[PDB]
Amino acid sequence: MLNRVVLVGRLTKDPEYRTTPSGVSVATFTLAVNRTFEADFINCVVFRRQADNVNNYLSKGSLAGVDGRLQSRNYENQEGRRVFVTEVVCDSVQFLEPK
Amino acid sequence: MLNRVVLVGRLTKDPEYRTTPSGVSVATFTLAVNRTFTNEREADFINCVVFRRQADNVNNYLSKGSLAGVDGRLQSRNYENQEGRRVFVTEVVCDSVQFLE
Amino acid sequence: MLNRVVLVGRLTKDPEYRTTPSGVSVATFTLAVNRTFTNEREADFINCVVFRRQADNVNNYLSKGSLAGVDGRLQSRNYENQEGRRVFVTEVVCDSVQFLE
Amino acid sequence: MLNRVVLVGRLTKDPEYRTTPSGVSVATFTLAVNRTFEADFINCVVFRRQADNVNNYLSKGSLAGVDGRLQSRNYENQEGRRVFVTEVVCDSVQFLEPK
Repeated sequence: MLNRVVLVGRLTKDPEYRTTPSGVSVATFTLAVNRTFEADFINCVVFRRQADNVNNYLSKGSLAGVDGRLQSRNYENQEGRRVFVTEVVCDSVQFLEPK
Repeated sequence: MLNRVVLVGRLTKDPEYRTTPSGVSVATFTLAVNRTFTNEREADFINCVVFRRQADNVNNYLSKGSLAGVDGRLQSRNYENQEGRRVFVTEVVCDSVQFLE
Repeated sequence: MLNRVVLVGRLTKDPEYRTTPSGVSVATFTLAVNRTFTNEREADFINCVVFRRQADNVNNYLSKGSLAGVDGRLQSRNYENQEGRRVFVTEVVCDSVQFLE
Repeated sequence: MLNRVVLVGRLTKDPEYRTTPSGVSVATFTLAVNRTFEADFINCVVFRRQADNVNNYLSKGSLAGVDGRLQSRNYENQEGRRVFVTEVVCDSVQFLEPK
């Protein structure tokens, strides 16, 4: 079934590396995406070596584009509370501000 | 900037439909969207919200298991629950919902 | 940069299906996509192309009038026709096609 | 039915104004959109006063984002040849390079 999300926004902080529960390495970052009418704060996840591009080319405040799909998941946090999240899993990340 | 979501999936339950005392219709539903990649195929469960005439239409025509398309924007919001914990919410706010069955 | 198209519509004709002598499957079809805005409602007619296993699937399951979803990219190309005129082509190259019926 | 296209690219030339066959005024421009693997050249159309934003903020080479729908149409050109086109009709245009 169809599942596509496209965003352009600015990173709220420097990107990071994490490993998924299965031991898969990813890059993560949060985009502040301005509305056309205020902003939304969207957590993005990048698999494969694109994670290295993300962690080297992007920093806090960088403009980035993402083309990906929405994925849901949940987990129990440190305090023992179940957190439910919806994240953008990136098919590609575009570095719109190279200089 | 840019913020666009397009999904096709099936509602997990009958939509929930209410009218604020101000008169704005609101409908919510969760879209189950099967993945194309083959884990064994899993699904994602996306919480959707729609307003006004689109919400009226959703209530009149969609139910549990209905196939639907949504065209919308990803929105985040924050709230404090009754236990005092800050809860972060991500939802798709639908500009339109298409009835595919 | 970014280039993403998502459509849901009905095929105007049976897909056309061929295999290059190199062995790559190719399917083409035109998607009729009804407009949401009310002119009297009109439709847009988008030429789609798909390759490899997706093309095989399109040939096996889709026909004239079938409801389908496409997830893809807009591509432009140029050609000279037999009368010597340069023809500009815009097509959707499909990353996947979903069968909605 | 669903019909959505999202692009980021650079204008190939300065934007223009045109009026449709029914006398409706629009802005037009062409985006060069790089591929992730070369570019595609996509004609965009903007209705309403957003046409004025487009013709003042964007110029040749400007980075722009568009969120819109694909529309088909055809017409007979000057030489009397029927031309078939598919254009992006913009719900919004994002001016990604303000400075």
